[PDB]
Amino acid sequence: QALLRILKETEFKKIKVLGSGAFGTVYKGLWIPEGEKVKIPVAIKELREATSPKANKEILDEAYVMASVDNPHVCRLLGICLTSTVQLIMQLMPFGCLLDYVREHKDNIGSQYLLNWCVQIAKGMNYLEDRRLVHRDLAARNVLVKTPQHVKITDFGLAKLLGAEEKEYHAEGGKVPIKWMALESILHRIYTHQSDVWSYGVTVWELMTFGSKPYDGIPASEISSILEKGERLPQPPICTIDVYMIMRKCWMIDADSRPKFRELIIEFSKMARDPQRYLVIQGDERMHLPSPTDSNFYRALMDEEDMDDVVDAD
Amino acid sequence: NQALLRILKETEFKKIKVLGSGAFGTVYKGLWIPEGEKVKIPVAIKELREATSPKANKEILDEAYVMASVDNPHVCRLLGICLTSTVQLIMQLMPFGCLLDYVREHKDNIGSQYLLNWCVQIAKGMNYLEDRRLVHRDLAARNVLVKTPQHVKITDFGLAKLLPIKWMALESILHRIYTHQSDVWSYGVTVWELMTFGSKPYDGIPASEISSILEKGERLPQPPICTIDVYMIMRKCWMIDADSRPKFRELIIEFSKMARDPQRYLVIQGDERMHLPSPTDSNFYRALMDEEDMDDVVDAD
Ligand SMILES: *CCC(=O)Nc1ccc(OC)c(Nc2cc(-c3[nH]c(SC)nc3-c3ccc(F)cc3)ccn2)c1
Ligand SMILES: *CCC(=O)Nc1ccc(OC)c(Nc2cc(-c3[nH]c(SC)nc3-c3ccc(F)cc3)ccn2)c1
Ligand SMILES: [Cl-]
Ligand SMILES: [Cl-]
Repeated sequence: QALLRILKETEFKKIKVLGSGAFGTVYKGLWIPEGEKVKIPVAIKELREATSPKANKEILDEAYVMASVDNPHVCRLLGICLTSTVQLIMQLMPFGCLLDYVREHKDNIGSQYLLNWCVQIAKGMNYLEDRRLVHRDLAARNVLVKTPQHVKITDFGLAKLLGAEEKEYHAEGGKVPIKWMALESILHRIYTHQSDVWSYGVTVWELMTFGSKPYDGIPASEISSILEKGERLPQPPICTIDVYMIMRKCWMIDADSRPKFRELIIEFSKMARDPQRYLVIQGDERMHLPSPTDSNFYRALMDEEDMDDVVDAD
Repeated sequence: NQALLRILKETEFKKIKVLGSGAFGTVYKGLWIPEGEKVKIPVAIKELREATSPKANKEILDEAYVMASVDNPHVCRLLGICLTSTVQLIMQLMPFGCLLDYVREHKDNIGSQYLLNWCVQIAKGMNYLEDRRLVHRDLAARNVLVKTPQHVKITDFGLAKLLPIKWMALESILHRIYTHQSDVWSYGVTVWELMTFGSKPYDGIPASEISSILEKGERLPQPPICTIDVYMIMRKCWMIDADSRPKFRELIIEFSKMARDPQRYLVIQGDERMHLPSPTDSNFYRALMDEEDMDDVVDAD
């Protein structure tokens, strides 16, 4: 009901393009509330069009679901405007997406951050599973940085909302994240919590490689074949076997032998209490989590929502 | 807790726009840039007017630690300091500005629910300070900030004695004594500022004379939109006997009861349309701009 605000074009304006993806383009926007003199920064995503004649009531029905997620590590859909285009509004994250972030800070990112991000993504996915929601497009590009200490999963439900043609399954770099999908999703369009776990495995690989592209050079139309031959992403240079073993367990053919998200929370949290034993990174001692003074300052300005503490080295 | 006050360097922030001035200094909109990042985070900066020596900065710094230690949804927390030649204080930017200029700009477009809820929230904020045995000394409509129209916060705590006759209690004018009950006096003047949509108290009466007219029993007039039950509360805050003025705890309860029957205690033209936002609008505001936890506001019955 009340969790989702219906906007009109008169009360917001796209100000500047931030990025473009398969689901649409994201603009920095301004909400201009009824009868006020302020401009509030917002993020606006104008979606490309769904491959299905989507009734507005069922666009709104999906959006209410998206507006109902209440968890520190999943972004909640705040508003929608249904005109010629479908435009979604939510809180602007000035730090951008986690894939761009790890690429840009490749040389100054330590084990404590990498492992805590793992935990927080797993926490956000565990929430979705408890709500019986399947993301279908979990990836590092779909994790946003609210602060460097706080990441949140975005864009859930949009894969099932917009769908995709069958041509973009059998084609290179399109609207279907073939190289992030479990084999059963590629072959049969089967999407469960356990194939979200597969995508979580690929997401962790992106982070541990500081933003490498998975299976680069192998055409997307061939990924289904190499997966059935047993080929998987290689062990990132900074990962001990403990971390690589978890990754490979997520890419097992039999879905129900993959780990559960709740298990992944527990093991990545264990590893975050002694991060130097599980990731080998040069200069890792010259990189720490923020001090208490710095986290209190970050939170009071920009991140006031309830959140569990980051897992620190004992 | 020394970890509640960040010591800023000049290199990591910049003043962008002037937002206003005050008895204590000049207020800027600024941008904080964290080290190693490329983002620009808006902040409010207050630059004090007088320059200070190292010995004077030590007294300022320890007072700042107390300001940084206030934690309540209706009192603004001091977040940082930069000890230059001329001191600068940093807190979170309240984009809707100060309530004084807000009510002046929205004169005949503010419903009764907003006014009474602002009085509840201000009282809650002062009651927190009293509970911590902290005296504001400069409560006024210009020192209540608007985070959202539904959420206001007292600012500038502790600045007064660290470094407003027509807001002060008689005992403070005559003998420079400041107590929680003198804060209650200025609460009444603040409520008077709100109800007249930002009129100037005791207009055209020189500050040198306020002492003497108060002695003779002259008090600010009944605002036109106020029922006599609102005005009597205000009148109780301006009694010469400090301890028979209302207590901040009692004001929360009184205005909250009134906030549930808002149109019987304030009579406003066109009030049948200025209701506080639906749950939908209020959820939007909070997820977008105001994620801190705060008790619900008092809606009608
Ligand atoms: C990883 C790619 C990316 O999103 N980069 C990026 C660059 C600049 C930015 O502004 C500071 C942001 N902020 C941001 C983005 C989003 C968002 N990102 C995506 S990519 C799949 N999709 C969205 C989005 C926006 C609005 C909605 F209603 C739903 C989804 C969201 C908030 N802040 C990011
Ligand atoms: C009535 C005057 C006023 O404050 N106006 C105003 C106009 C625009 C604004 O943002 C768009 C804000 N936001 C704001 C103001 C302040 C602040 N006001 C004062 S008046 C004496 N003092 C402060 C302040 C700033 C920083 C500190 F560390 C302490 C006190 C604070 C936050 N947002 C206001
Ligand atoms: Cl996208
Ligand atoms: Cl001032």
